[PDB]
Amino acid sequence: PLRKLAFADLLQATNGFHNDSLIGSGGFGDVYKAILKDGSAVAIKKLIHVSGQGDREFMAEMETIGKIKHRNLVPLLGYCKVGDERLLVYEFMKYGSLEDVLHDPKKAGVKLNWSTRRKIAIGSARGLAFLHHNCSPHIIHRDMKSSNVLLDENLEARVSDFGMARLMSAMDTHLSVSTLAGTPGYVPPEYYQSFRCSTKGDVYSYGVVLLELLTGKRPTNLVGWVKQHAKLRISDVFDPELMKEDPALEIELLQHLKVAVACLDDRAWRRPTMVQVMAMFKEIQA
Ligand SMILES: Nc1ncnc2c1ncn2[C@@H]1O[C@H](COP(=O)(O)OP(=O)(O)OP(=O)(O)O)[C@@H](O)[C@H]1O
Repeated sequence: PLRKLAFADLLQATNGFHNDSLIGSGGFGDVYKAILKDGSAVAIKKLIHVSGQGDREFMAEMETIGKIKHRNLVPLLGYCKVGDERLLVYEFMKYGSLEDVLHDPKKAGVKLNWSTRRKIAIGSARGLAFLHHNCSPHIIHRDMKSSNVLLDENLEARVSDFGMARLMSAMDTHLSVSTLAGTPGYVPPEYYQSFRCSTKGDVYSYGVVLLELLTGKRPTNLVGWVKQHAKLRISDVFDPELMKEDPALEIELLQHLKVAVACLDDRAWRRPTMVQVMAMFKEIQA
């Protein structure tokens, strides 16, 4: 069960929030790696801007990822809400974010061959499909991107960062919101025109991620550049390290590219659902 963690425990597990335990900061707050007094390896997120943008994000995760468990979603282990302080505690994912691995620090890190990236794309997709289909009310993530796909010890994908997620009734096609949420290079185009979000928006953003697995490049655009070279020579867009592995899987890559293109359609009604995406990934291996 989700644990209510005392603020002092988190203070001491991070050595008084010392810089040496900091592994990320900006916008939302801070993220620290720590070992809890019971031995648990965890990531502890310290939210800033409480009683406003910070407290809304806190409740967003509590009402979504804090209420569900799934093999392809980051497990939220605990929380701490003491006055002005807002903290959330997650199981520590060994290999960090997909963005860090994909754009390796000093060109060094874990090498991801196609078999592993394909596993990452299927796991990521199953995570979102659970949010869109199996959860009632459905969950719209609203900020899917490669920094929000974490990789555990087995290089399995686990979707993270529900600070902007929202609940939508199953008897609704969209959710009208107050603000525009998302990251440059991942926003669905219809989010710029309407204060509305949907599972088809998550599908768009998932498409960008699958493109990062296929091309190896950052979204900042990348979506349009692939769409332009898709009508020319689609052999000049995939990650060069994937073609070194085997040029015989270029046919398999193109089929995954078609899945990505369908997710990235400017029309939300034409995008697949994540359940269709999963089924499509399965037909490629059959
Ligand atoms: N459970 C976890 N296990 C291991 N590392 C984590 C975990 N959660 C977060 N991190 C690391 O902390 C950093 C911040 O994570 P978070 O998702 O809160 O930032 P973000 O909003 O995605 O940042 P940005 O999108 O600006 O890169 C990430 O780079 C990630 O690698």
